[PDB]
Amino acid sequence: TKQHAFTREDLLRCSRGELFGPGNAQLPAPNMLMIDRIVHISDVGGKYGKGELVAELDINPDLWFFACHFEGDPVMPGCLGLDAMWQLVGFYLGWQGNPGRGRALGSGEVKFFGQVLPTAKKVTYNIHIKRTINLVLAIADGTVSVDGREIYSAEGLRVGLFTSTDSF
Amino acid sequence: TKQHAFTREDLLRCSRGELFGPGNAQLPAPNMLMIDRIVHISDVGGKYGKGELVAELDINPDLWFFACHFEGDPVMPGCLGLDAMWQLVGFYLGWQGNPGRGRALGSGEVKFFGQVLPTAKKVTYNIHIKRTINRSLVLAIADGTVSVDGREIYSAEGLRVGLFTSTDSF
Ligand SMILES: CC(=O)NCCc1ccc(S(N)(=O)=O)cc1
Repeated sequence: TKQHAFTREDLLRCSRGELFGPGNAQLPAPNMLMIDRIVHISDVGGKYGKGELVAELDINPDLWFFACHFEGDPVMPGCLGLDAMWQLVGFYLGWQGNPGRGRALGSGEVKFFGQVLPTAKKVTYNIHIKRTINLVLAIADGTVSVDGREIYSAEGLRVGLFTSTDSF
Repeated sequence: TKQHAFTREDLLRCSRGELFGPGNAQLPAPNMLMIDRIVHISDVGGKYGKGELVAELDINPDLWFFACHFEGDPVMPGCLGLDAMWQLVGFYLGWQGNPGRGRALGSGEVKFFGQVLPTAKKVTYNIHIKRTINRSLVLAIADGTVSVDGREIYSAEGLRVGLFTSTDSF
């Protein structure tokens, strides 16, 4: 709960276990990492008064998922945009100083009503923390947007921290 | 609606547009493809009388996602297991002979209550078709489970996939 913005290099440090420390929350490394930068994170304000994350992924035509998904119909997988939102809620719990390794526990309603094409410039994630239950877990609502346009929503994103993940 | 099982080589042909034809449903190619084989597909019977899919992914410690998810703590991303279930509902709509390209529309409740480690042998997907809507838009609603080595680890209610003769809405 010191830094309120993180750079790509900060996020790669996190993926190595070197931001929050060994045994604590880690972002995935490439090619599962679906965030370039966290432009803002806070534990106050947001839609519910329990904090907010705003993060960005830069798009170019050469990103790996465009060639295989699908052949002659390139589109960013919806599952990876949803994953970015789980990734961010895990980051939030680690950023708050809780111990242990992140697992996605699932979500309420998810809706896809738009897409990320290879001609897009930038994906923005808006995450509104709804509740932290202190085993340690966060509930959040999120949206995925591409160059200003909302395309995906998730209600009741759930992520937990595990001080032993072997009971799972 | 002749063939009730598909090999990995059949799924790759699908990913090239060569199973259902150009402009119709497509599986992803590697490395977004999360299915090795469709063991069973049918459009009658099943939990709701609209058929079922059973499909498998072989697990080994070298699958790409274990190295980066996470360093020192390898676990199959839950989002890829969910994605396999959306890809299977898309496949079903194609296999029924509907035209157009597939897009996932989303899900009701998803629960992850176990995990796939790099020491596992096989992931199995069970998809129960609940409803197909054949109006202005071709749509399927389904329930799904992901299991690893016999144990149920994920559930999804109200998986929704559509076929688009033009995906220009999105
Ligand atoms: C096999 C088939 O028709 N697939 C199309 C359905 C389909 C499934 C998943 C996604 S995603 N990864 O963008 O969430 C898109 C389309």
